[PDB]
Amino acid sequence: SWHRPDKCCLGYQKRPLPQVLLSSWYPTSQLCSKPGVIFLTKRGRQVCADKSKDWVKKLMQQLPVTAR
Amino acid sequence: WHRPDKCCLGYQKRPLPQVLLSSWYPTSQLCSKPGVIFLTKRGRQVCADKSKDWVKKLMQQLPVTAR
Repeated sequence: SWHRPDKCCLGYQKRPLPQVLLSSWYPTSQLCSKPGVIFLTKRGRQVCADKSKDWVKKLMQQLPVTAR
Repeated sequence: WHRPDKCCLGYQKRPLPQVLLSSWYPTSQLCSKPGVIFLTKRGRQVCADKSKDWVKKLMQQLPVTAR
């Protein structure tokens, strides 16, 4: 059927992620347990981040949002 | 690595036919809503409310997915 499961963020990257490691990002659904953005690292690695923090918002600016 | 988790953000309305299903898997316990996921013969993933009668019966019946 078509009622797919959705990637949510349950945890949050503690240590701020450096820009040079990241390739892009996409936000999570508004219905997720908590608000979350997902940063794409240049080896496909997806890391959850807490968007209510100064350093993550930085990356949300500087980084292009996931085409997928 | 704080990877995203597959959580069930909505529940399959009507019951699923068992012969269309190969196996089921529970979401992360830290997911907001406590739903299960089914594997079809096709390989599609379907969210289900484990608080229904037709979903638990399908859980007894079918094998638990291999994470």
